[PDB]
Amino acid sequence: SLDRVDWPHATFSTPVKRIFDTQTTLDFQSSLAIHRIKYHLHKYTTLISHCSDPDPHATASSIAMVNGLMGVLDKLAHLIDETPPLPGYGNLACREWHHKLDERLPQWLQEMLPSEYHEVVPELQYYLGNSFGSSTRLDYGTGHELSFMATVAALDMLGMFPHHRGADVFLLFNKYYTIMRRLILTYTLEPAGLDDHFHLVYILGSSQWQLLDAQAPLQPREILDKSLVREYKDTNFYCQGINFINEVKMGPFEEHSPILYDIAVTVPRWSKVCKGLLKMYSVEVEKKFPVVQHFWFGTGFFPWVNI
Repeated sequence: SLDRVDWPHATFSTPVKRIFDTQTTLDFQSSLAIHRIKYHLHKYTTLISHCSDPDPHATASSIAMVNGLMGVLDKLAHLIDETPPLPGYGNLACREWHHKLDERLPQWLQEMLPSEYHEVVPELQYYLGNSFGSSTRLDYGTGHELSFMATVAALDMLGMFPHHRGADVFLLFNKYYTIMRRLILTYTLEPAGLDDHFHLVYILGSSQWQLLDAQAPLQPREILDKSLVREYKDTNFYCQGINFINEVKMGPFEEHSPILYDIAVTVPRWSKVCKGLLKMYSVEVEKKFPVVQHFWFGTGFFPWVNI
């Protein structure tokens, strides 16, 4: 099935590398793995379009395992000011951060999950542990972001998010993007293009407003305005991503983000931005060898099998 792991016929084991060449990039195109990723990408995008207006002060969901996952993310957050910038390209305190992360994270995910599900930790630990960038190269891109979506897809396949709402994906991904921005700045990470680091923010941000399109607080062309974008950054992912680019990049916008600029200037409806960016996702991340290279496969969540 695409939406559930067949519990408990299923077996979980340490994720392993599979994509290494061209033929293997297309084997991927017809694997249970890619179809599970795609199913969840579409589910989250759809769920979040019902949430044009999340509460920016919300701390909690009434879904237990969203709270659970927030906590593990909170624990990783405080891990940073225990691992302060060395000087220096990516900074090297990051290696230490990742090492502290890799040490404590299986413990954390055991605390987070009920007893029944503990065998799942080797696979979840890999997926969550690869969401925050590369230890050796010290960079962050769309493959790490994918692996944070892989993480939540995997909890979802275990039936941990029943009646998952748009507001629960905003909350989860919102905590996640606040940590990422925090990292990038603190440990000066390198770009691993639409955006130097991200691709889902914009699928999700444009989907938040795709159902209201004409009465959206902002139209696509309005994103070129720096201060309108400030006012909506807490409540809309698209603004949040563009507002980060404004703060970390110093050319005029057309110069440093030509692809986002060419979309703002040319796509008049949010439902169109979303679907365009979705199709780009298949090509610029799912069919891109330098990205999907480092997505590893286990036997339970995202298996290397046909059909």
